[PDB]
Amino acid sequence: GAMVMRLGDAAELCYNLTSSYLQIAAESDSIIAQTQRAINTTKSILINETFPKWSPLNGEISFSYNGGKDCQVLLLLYLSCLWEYYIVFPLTKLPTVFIDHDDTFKTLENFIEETSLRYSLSLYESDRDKCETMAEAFETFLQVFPETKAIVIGIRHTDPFGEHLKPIQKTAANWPDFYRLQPLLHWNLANIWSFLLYSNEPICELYRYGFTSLGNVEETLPNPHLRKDKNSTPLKLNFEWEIENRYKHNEVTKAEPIPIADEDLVKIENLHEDYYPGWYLVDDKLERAGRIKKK
Ligand SMILES: OC[C@H]1O[C@@H](O)[C@H](O)[C@@H](O)[C@@H]1O
Ligand SMILES: [Cl-]
Repeated sequence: GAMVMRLGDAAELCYNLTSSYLQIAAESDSIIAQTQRAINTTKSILINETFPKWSPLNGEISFSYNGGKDCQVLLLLYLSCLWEYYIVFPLTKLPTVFIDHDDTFKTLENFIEETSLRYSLSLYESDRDKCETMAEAFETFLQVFPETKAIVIGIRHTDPFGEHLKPIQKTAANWPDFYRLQPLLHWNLANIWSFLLYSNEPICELYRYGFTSLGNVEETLPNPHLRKDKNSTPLKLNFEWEIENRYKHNEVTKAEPIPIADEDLVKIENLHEDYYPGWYLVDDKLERAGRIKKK
């Protein structure tokens, strides 16, 4: 039982849940309203600024997907926009690129594979056993796919190296030559959680265990700001409505969380502490707080 959707069905599903999110009744000072505004900006970037210039069909656009929450939100919106642009289906699998590393969480590896099957992506993975820079990995990716003109990148202004980015932007001089398409820059952490929880799509289950940012296995811990302690003020949930009223699937689109990898549960159990899930954090400045101390 691996949930598989043909690409067209996946795109239609994402259009429907995104449209449904946009129809949520919310007050003007709410996280949900702000997320609706962020969705509309993302849609404009893709439908108005991107697709008229580069084809998402003929190989001109590839999607950089690393299984994390930002990439996942962006993929859902990208699929929604493919449906909206072309219908509102000419493609069997969507070209996707993952830069793999030897210190990636096993649960994240599993999730990338699961989601590649779920959304009928055509996954290319760089070689995790090659010692090389990201630019080098993409240079090899361009040699395999020389038709690529632009790459969709799930990154936010609050992320490291996010400050001086724009929605459409050529790569650095030491990269292969393509346009970076960066339609998620204006999203905040709270918007990410709101949309992702409402979508009722499977997400990387590490977030459920207190992780807020998935760095590498050696550095990354559950966020200490989410550690449960009788002597700390309990944390309040900002996404109760989204969870309780999350998008209802049909028979063609049913979903289930996949449990974390055994090796990751062992690492979590060894901490002898419990954490609120990642969506109890909404402060962007503390997103990467869960880290091993280094000099
Ligand atoms: O304007 C950005 C891009 O738009 C595309 O439709 C053109 O074919 C490219 O030559 C150009 O770089
Ligand atoms: Cl993350």
